[PDB]
Amino acid sequence: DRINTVRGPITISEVGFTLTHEHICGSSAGFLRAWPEFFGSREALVEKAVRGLRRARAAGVRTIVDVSTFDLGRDVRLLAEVSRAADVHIVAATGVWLDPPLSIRMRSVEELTQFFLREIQYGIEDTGIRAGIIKVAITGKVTPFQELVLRAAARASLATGVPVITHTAGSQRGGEQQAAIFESEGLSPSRVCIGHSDETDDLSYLTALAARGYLIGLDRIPHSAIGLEDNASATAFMGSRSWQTRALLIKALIDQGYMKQILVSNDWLFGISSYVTNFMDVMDSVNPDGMAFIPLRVIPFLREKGIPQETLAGITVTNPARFLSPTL
Amino acid sequence: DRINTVRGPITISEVGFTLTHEHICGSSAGFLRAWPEFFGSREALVEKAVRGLRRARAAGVRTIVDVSTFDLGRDVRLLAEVSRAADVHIVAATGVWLDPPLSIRMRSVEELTQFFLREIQYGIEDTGIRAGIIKVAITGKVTPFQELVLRAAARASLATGVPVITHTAGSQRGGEQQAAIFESEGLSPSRVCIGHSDETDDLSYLTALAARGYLIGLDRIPHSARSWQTRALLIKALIDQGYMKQILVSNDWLFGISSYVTNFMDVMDSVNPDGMAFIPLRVIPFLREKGIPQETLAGITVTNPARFLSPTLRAS
Ligand SMILES: [Cl-]
Ligand SMILES: [Cl-]
Ligand SMILES: [Gd+3]
Repeated sequence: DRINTVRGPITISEVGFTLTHEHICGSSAGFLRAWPEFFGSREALVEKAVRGLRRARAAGVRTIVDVSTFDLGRDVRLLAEVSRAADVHIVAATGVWLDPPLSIRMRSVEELTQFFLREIQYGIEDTGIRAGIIKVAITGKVTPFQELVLRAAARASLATGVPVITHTAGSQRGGEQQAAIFESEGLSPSRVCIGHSDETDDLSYLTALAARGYLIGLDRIPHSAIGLEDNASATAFMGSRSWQTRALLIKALIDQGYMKQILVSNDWLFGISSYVTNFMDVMDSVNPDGMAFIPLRVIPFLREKGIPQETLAGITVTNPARFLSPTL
Repeated sequence: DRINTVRGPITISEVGFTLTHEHICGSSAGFLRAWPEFFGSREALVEKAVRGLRRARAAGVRTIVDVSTFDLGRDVRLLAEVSRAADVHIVAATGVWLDPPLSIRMRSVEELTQFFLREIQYGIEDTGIRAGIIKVAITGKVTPFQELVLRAAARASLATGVPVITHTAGSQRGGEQQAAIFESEGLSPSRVCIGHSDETDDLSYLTALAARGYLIGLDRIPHSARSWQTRALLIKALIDQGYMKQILVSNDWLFGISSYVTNFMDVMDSVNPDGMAFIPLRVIPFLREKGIPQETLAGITVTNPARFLSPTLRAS
């Protein structure tokens, strides 16, 4: 019914303009607590995230989905502190990303299902903060362990109504292999977002998934290493396609009649330790607008290309609310 | 020169009989906090650890070294609670084991040095508990990343005087690889224990390391599950070569484990019900029956660990 946030449950009407694929910090389990000075200090990270989220709020953002899992270093007390000080809703996540420690990757599908249910139904750690989404990541061809994760995600979603968001690393696609596993578990496509789908220009691929009822996450819009060709780490992380090319996939799916299947986001963050040192400075140099990039740059761009305001409000308000509202 | 424990600094005279390579829990960073029910509950893990440490204390143990690193799920607040309840000193560790997350394995040698120094000089997380040892694990062939870890460990040891303990996973030898890297950095062998050394029968290899000044960690004795007596006889063999001062003995035990198959703890407990008391209850009497004097046993279990753990920036 209602949606669980790091400040507690909110009604669908309170969700508002939502960014569906974000993070406060991209890290590893326990790392922010063990080496906060990697980020300058915990206090500096909080300050930067609060300033950044307040800017996004000024630009109209009301809710973000922090898809950070246990193994991406999710620190729900950090999310709570930042959500409260920025006065922006944050939905927390369960699931498994691409760096599970042994205590996770040795677990069975039944064990993973119980872990996800604990975080959704009881709370994360000892905080009582409950997850409102399940995040899964796969590599190219689904590994045996990643199939266990996808199946446990489907089983937790069916038990709680909470949605699933995915992405594929190092491959421009992946959604068709994921969708096959999800449907083999009886999961409705309307509970699944195929994330980072703006990494490809394969419109046939995107349209076919949308036509099955999947949500299409065009959610890395500002990521572009154009101009940073001499930084190989930036190219591998952000790609060589312009943000306008990513944004025009939004227009293309609208033009095909699938406005209701689109979710949009920046895939931003305010600190990152899981990649090369000081990569946050590289991303900040490419997109000083941070999480405000979507409302400030992409929305007017799509308006200039003729998309009605009503259609954009449906994509940024109505679709995420339908997605996040628990449904089974 | 005092030794840092999870309850603060203690003097050498308080260290007593020490188990130099142990764990309370073998896990992953953040896992005990995120899924305590995997262990039944946090309270159940505490109660089991306290009973196990009280049993070891009644067999004479006064200090354990918990060599669990960040990536093995070290929870220093758990260690502190168990140490207080059982009245057994616990020395905590920094370093890197075999499962570093991206935030660790993307780091440079200079960054890893700073991380170890933070945990030794300032404290672990926000607790003020300082590490008293650096643990490094490697695999058969040292990987490029493992070499960075070994060099960072040497640099942190040289800056603080705390010792380093290492082992090689998947090869009965391998100490030569670490020794060459450590010496290239200027680290004294007297600051280094080559652990899991009871996993080889090649006594010539252990003797050659002992002759270079390394400490020999005969610390997986009950993991035979090869008999434990044959492993324990390596202790007598090294004594008879004249290297009693270079021997450290332990169990490499723990009271919960999540980093392998589910219920592996039950397998472990079935083969060694003595837990951490295996060394004092089985190995020490066995060596005494084989004619090792009391004074030599006390040297190995009291004098050697205190010499090893006492921060020493300059070797004799
Ligand atoms: Cl992610
Ligand atoms: Cl270890
Ligand atoms: Gd061990």
